[PDB]
Amino acid sequence: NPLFSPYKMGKFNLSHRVVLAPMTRCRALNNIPQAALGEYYEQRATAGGFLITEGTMISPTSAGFPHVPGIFTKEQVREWKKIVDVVHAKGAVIFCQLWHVGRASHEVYQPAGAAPISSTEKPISNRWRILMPDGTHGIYPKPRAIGTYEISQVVEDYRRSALNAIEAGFDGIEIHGAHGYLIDQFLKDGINDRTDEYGGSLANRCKFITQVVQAVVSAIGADRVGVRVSPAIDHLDAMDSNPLSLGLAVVERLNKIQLHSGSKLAYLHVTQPRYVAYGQTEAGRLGSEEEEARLMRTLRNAYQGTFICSGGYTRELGIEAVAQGDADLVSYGRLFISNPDLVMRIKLNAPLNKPNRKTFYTQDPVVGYTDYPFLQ
Amino acid sequence: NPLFSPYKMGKFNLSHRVVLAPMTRCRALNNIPQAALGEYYEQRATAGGFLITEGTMISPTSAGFPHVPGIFTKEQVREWKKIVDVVHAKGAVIFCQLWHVGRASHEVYQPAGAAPISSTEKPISNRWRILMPDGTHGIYPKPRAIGTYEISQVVEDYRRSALNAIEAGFDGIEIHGAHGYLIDQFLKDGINDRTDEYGGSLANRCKFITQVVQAVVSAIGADRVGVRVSPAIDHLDAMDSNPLSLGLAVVERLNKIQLHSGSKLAYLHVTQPRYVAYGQTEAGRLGSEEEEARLMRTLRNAYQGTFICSGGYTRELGIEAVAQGDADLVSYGRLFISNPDLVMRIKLNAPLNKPNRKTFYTQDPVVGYTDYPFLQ
Ligand SMILES: Cc1cc2nc3c(=O)[nH]c(=O)nc-3n(C[C@H](O)[C@H](O)[C@H](O)COP(=O)(O)O)c2cc1C
Ligand SMILES: Cc1cc2nc3c(=O)[nH]c(=O)nc-3n(C[C@H](O)[C@H](O)[C@H](O)COP(=O)(O)O)c2cc1C
Repeated sequence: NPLFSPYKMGKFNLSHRVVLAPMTRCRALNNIPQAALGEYYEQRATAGGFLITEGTMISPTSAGFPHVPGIFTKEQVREWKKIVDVVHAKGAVIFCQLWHVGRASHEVYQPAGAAPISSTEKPISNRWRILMPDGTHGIYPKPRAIGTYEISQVVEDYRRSALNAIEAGFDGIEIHGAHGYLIDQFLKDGINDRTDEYGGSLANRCKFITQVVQAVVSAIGADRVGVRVSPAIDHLDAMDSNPLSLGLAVVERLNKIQLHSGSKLAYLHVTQPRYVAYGQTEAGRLGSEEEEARLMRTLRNAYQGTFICSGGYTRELGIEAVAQGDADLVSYGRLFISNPDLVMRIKLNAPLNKPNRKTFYTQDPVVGYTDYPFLQ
Repeated sequence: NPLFSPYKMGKFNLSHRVVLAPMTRCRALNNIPQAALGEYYEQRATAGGFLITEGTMISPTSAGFPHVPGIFTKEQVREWKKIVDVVHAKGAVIFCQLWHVGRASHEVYQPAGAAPISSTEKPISNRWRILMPDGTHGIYPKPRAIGTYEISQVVEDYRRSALNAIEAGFDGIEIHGAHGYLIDQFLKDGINDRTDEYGGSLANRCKFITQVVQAVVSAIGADRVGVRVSPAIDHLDAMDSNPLSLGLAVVERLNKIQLHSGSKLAYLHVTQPRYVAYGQTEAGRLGSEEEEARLMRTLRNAYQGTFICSGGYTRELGIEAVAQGDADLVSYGRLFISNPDLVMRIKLNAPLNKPNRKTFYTQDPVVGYTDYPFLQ
């Protein structure tokens, strides 16, 4: 089983290739990590296994979901340390994902009633909604296109949060640069309509992620930094005219940060598009799944380092990704929600619990969170 | 179950509201309807049920898929008659969809390797592919822009094909005016860059569809003519700057044809964009379809007659569409591919077979065509 062949990720001797993908679950009441998160991550931790935490706030204004943890206050750092300790007790490696949602926010998640920040003034279109604290779905407001001088302040929020993650004992951080959130709002030319130095050419649109990555690398070292992107994705109106061109520009700048830093990053983490659009048309799907495979393998061959693939993976698709050399590590999300011992189950090819979508984002510290059964 | 309320479509007393949507399947080898088509439509026919055939060529220049049937020769009429006879023997109503692909073709599909015809010289871009006869995907080429006299010849091709369909025994015809094919290449201001009386204003862009519909109405009668459009679907680079305005402008012209002809069309058939809610993303399952639903309801409210909705419909969505008054009839494509007895399965709320996209457009007369199983 290729998934259980060991993998060296930097200084990390991983015993298997099954990774816990970062997943928002909204159990961090009032944005402070809770003991429930400890039991949750403890359940999924394995000897030599890699975990990535839920997206975590870098500033008071950076959230777009309820009860997501932060790591911008000293109190949050203190509570994360307790979670990290129990994961390390089980011998696992754990990175904290740093998450700014940008224009994907709401007045209820904005402490000063300010408009959410972004590259653009364009709002998320009406077919997307936000989760409200009462469980209802809300409308995304109009964001504010931030000026040049404001870029550095947000970059600084990543740096201070990265230092805070290290203070809490995390083995590293992951930059959430995917899925139409703040960093992806600069990357994608379907969102980024700016005319200043952060807009226009591929090089200009890549400046924000480059400056974010360089700041956290200069703060905690390249070996403790992973980066997540999704060049091709249908999420929150993030589309690009040439996803392949965009992906290789990001890879080329990441490769260059490694060259000048003299150390590789922890990894590149890329979401599988899993294109299913225009399925009701005559020609909309012709050659789509072939374009998608080419996208991923082209990025993988170009990136000089560890490659993690994510999105719609199953036990069979994960085996084949590693077997064909398509990725070094495979992260699982939904199956890891409902199977605390997904790693063991994948080893044994056991039956897999089915996830209950209804409790993905509810606030109960147990129900839908820690009461999915182990193998008996 | 509102889908099994009877519906009166003109003279036709339909016993239920589940419609077979028109679907290209490429089993009509060398453009001649085959016996396999008779078995396929017979499997799906029900007493009082309405069927619409796959897109059918109106001329040697109208195809952009391999082995699609024509109805522009007498040999084709004779073979279609056998299929119509077995469908009528089961008590179903059947219309033949008349299809010209315009610029969505390739030299391999054109007489003497000629360029495809269109409103414009602009090609479909390389984000779309054409299916080639050998099963690979090819590149759409530059079309030739036709002038006023040749437009009138294409209109006559529609008229002659409509007469041929009646000669074969069809209950009527459907004009394929959707999905970025020839008529939509005149409708959509993202495609139509003409400056003559067929380009520019909404009125000019609607001239071609009005001419086509008027010509067939005057040949066989409005009661035997249905019209299909998709103002909000941008398949094959067919975008309009104001889809709802374009949709209402088309509806206006159809209402006017009906008043001047003194009788209603069989129906207006509209395919709507349908956005798959991705489960792998943070907010994919929080989406809203309200905006697309309001577009469809506004077109239906504006049109004086029978409305067929299509695009991503399920059992539950079809029930809701009829129950809320949003449509009179609901057409199903992909689920009708894999469920020959889809009508009965929806009536009983039975499980549905999954369709296999790999055999949507292959040539076998059985495999992936007639060997999907009935309820047992
Ligand atoms: C409930 C849920 C929450 C998620 N939260 C995040 C997140 O906070 N940050 C992130 O980068 N991806 C997030 N994702 C995407 C996952 O990390 C992962 O890419 C996806 O679940 C993998 O596909 P799979 O569920 O088929 O395994 C989330 C996915 C789900 C289903
Ligand atoms: C394989 C396939 C072939 C199709 N061929 C045609 C066609 O020839 N003419 C047409 O107007 N629409 C065609 N369509 C679109 C369907 O008529 C219909 O609008 C769509 O399939 C409905 O969505 P559903 O599959 O979710 O039911 C086709 C769709 C598919 C999947």
